[PDB]
Amino acid sequence: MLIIIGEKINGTIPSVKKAIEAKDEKLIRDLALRQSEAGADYIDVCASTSPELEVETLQWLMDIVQEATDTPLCIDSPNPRAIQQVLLYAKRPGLINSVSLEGDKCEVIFPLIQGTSWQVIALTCDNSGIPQDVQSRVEIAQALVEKAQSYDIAQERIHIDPLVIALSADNGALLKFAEATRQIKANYPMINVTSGLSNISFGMPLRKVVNQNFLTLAMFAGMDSAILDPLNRDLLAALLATEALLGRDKHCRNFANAYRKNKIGPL
Amino acid sequence: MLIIIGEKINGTIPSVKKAIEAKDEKLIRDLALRQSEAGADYIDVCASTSPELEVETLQWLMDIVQEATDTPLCIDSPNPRAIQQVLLYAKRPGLINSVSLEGDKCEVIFPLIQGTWQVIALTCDNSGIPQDVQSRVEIAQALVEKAQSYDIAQERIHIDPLVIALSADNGALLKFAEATRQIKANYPMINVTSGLSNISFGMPLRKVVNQNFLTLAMFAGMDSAILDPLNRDLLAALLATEALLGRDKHCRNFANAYRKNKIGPLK
Ligand SMILES: Nc1nc2c(c(=O)[nH]1)N[C@@H](CNc1ccc(C(=O)N[C@@H](CCC(=O)O)C(=O)O)cc1)CN2
Ligand SMILES: Nc1nc2c(c(=O)[nH]1)N[C@@H](CNc1ccc(C(=O)N[C@@H](CCC(=O)O)C(=O)O)cc1)CN2
Repeated sequence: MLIIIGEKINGTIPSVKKAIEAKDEKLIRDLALRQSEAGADYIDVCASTSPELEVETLQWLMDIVQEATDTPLCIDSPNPRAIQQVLLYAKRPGLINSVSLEGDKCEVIFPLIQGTSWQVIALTCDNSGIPQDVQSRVEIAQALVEKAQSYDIAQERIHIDPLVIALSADNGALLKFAEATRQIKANYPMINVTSGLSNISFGMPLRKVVNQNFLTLAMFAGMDSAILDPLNRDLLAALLATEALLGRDKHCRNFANAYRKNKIGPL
Repeated sequence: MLIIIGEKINGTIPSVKKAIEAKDEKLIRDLALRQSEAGADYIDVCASTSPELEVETLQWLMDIVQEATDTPLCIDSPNPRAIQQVLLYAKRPGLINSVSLEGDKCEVIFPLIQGTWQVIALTCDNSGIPQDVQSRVEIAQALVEKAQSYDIAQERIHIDPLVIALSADNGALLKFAEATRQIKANYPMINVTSGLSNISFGMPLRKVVNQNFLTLAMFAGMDSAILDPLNRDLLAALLATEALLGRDKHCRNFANAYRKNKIGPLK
C-alpha cells in the first residue's frame, strides 16, 4: 500500500509562511490533523525560512504538529545541522528528509540515526548536481545504500528519491523515472522508492491533472512512498482507485469506505 | 498513439435509444460530429434494438454519421449476419466490432473482410468469458491463426481481453496487463483494445475508476479503446497520459487542447 508523506506544512506556501510569522497554532494543527485523517503516514514539516531562523521554526512546527496528531514527523530540511539540532524534539521516530551524496549529508545524518528506528529519504544527486541520466541515478543509489550499510542502516529504512524532472524539460521524465525505479528495486528488492509529484508538471497547464496521472503511473512502476497533498480530494480518489486497480484493496473495501465516509467524491 | 473508438452512438444509452425510436437525426449527427472533433478515430454505431430491426437501424445510423463525418465507422453488433448485411453501406473501410470464437463469428466475418477492414476479436468462446490469463491468451492465438487463414494481417486485429469488473476480480487490471504482455509478445504487430466501463461495475465513482484504469492500461500497452471522448475529465487524463508516456512532443497537444478550452474548466 503506498506510504503517504503529507506535504502541506511548508514555508514555501504563502499561508504557511504567514502562520509561522504569526505563530498561528490553529492553522498548523488543522493541516496536521486533516492530513492524518486523509491517510498520511508521515507529516512533512519544512520551515523554508532564513538559515538563522530554521531550527527554531522547525521546533515550533514539530511541537504544534505533535499536539495534534500521533502520525510521525518527516523533518524536511536541506541543512543536516538543522536536522541534528531538532531530532530530539520528536516524540517518536519518523522520517528524515533528506540525505544525498552531496557534501557531508550522509556523514552528519547517518551517525545520528545509526542505532535508532528513524528512516531516511536519500536523493540521487551528488556534488555535481542532478544527474543527467538513468545510469547515474542508479549508481548513486548503490553508493547511498553502501554508505548506509557502513552505519548499519538496513535498506528497508531507506527511501530512494530519483528526483524526477519536469516533463516539459524532458518528455521522457516519467519513462526515465520508471526505469530507474525498476533498476533500483531490481538491485535492492527491500529498498523503497519515493517521489514528490509536483516537479513533473512544472511548465505545463492543469498541473493537478498532470500530477495525478503521474502518480497513477508511478504507482504502477513500483513507487513505494510519495510526498503529496492528501487534502486534494481528486488526487486522493485517484490514489485509492489506483490502490484498488493494483490489487491492493481487498474487495475494494477501502475505496468503498472512503466514498461512504465522504472522503472522496462530490464534494 | 492511443486509437480512440467513440462509444456514444449506442442502442443501450437511453437518450440514443429514444433518438432511434424518434428518428431524431440531429442528435446522431451531433454525436458523430462532437466525437470526431474530440479526436475519435472511429465512430462506433450499435443499434441495440429488436433483432428484426437491427439491419435497418444500423443502416440508418451509418448514413447519418457518414453524411456528417469522414471519420470511419466501427460497426458494433453481436450478430455477424447483421454486419454482413450492412458492410456494403460503409463509404470507406473502418472496423468491425466484433468476432470471437463463439458460434460461427469467424466463419461469417473473416471471408467478409478477406482482401479488403480491421476487426476487434474478443477473447471468449462457446463456454463464455474466461477470467484467467492463460485461457484468454490461448483464445487470442486461435483467432490470430484463423484470421491468418484468410490473409488478415496481425496489424488489422484489435484483441479485446474482455476485462471484468474489479469488484468481481481485484486482479482484473493486473491480469489485463499480463495478458497484453503475452499477446503482444507473440504478435508484436497486433493491437490490444478494451472498453473502459466494465472495470468499474459495482464500485462507486465509476468515472474515476475508469480514468485510472485507462491510464494504467495505456502504460501496460493498450493500443486502442472504446470510450467517451466527450468526457472533459477523461480526455484531460488521456492527453496527460499521452504526454507522460513520451508520445506528445513538447507536450504540444496537451497545451494546445488547454488553450482551446477542450480540456480543463469550461470557462
Ligand atoms: N524528498 C523530497 N522532498 C520534497 C520534495 C521532493 O520532491 N522530494 N518536493 C517538495 C514536496 N513538498 C511540497 C509542498 C507543497 C507543494 C505545493 O505546491 N503545494 C500546493 C499545491 C496544491 C496541490 O497541488 O494539491 C498547496 O497549495 O498546498 C509541493 C510540494 C519539498 N520536499
Ligand atoms: N469491443 C467492445 N465493444 C463494446 C464494449 C467493450 O467492452 N468491447 N462495451 C460497450 C462499449 N460501449 C459503451 C457505450 C456507452 C457506455 C456508457 O455507459 N456511456 C454513458 C456514460 C459516459 C461516460 O462515462 O463518460 C453515456 O451516457 O454515454 C459504455 C460503453 C459495448 N461495445
